[PDB]
Amino acid sequence: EPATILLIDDHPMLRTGVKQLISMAPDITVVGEASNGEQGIELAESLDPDLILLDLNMPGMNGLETLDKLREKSLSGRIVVFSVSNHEEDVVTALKRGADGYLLKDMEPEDLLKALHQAAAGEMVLSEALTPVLAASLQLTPRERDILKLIAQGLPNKMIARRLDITESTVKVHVKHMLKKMKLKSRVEAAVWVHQERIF
Ligand SMILES: [Pt+2]
Ligand SMILES: [Pt+2]
Ligand SMILES: [Pt+2]
Ligand SMILES: [Pt+2]
Ligand SMILES: [Pt+2]
Repeated sequence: EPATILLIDDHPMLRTGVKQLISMAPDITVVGEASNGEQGIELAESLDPDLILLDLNMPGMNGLETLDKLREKSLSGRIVVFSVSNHEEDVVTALKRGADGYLLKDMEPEDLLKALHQAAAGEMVLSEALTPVLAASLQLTPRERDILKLIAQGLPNKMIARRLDITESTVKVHVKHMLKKMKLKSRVEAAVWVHQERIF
C-alpha cells in the first residue's frame, strides 16, 4: 500500500541520499532505479509509479528529451524533476515540457523529504506564480469527470480511490486514459485547464 517512486538519474551520491530520506517515511517506497533514460522509460511504463523522480542533469544533455519520451507513454503518476538550477527559465521549461514540479539538489534533507513525500503521497497544487505559464500553453465518462475534479484539487491516486470507492488500479487506468484522451500531458496541466475554463 505505500506510494511508489521511480528514480532516474546518474548522480550516485544524490541517489544514495534520496534513498536514505525515503527510508524515513514508511508510506513511500522506491520501486525501481535507472541510470539510463531509455531504461527508465521502460520501467516507468510497466510499473506506472505514483512518482517519477527525474534528474535533468544527466550526461549526454538529453534530460529534457527523456521527459518528452516519458510524456509520450501513458502514465498516471506525477513527474518531479531535479532542475539544473533555480533560474526562472530552467524551471518554466521543465514545467512546459510536462513536469508536475521541480526540486533542487541543494535542498536541506528535511525539506527535500517533505517535498518527495508530498509529491508521491500528498496533495500538490501548482503555485499561482507558475500557473500563468501553463495557462499560456493552454466524451468524458461520469467517473472520469469525478476523477478530473479531484485531480484538479491536487489529490493523489490513493486518496481519489478511497473517495470514489474504486480500486487504485482502475483509478490509474482512468487517469491515463482520459489524460491521453483530452490531449493533456500532465496532472498539473489537467488541473490548470479545468480551473481555466471553470468546468467545476
Ligand atoms: Pt533521514
Ligand atoms: Pt527521519
Ligand atoms: Pt528524517
Ligand atoms: Pt492525502
Ligand atoms: Pt492521503
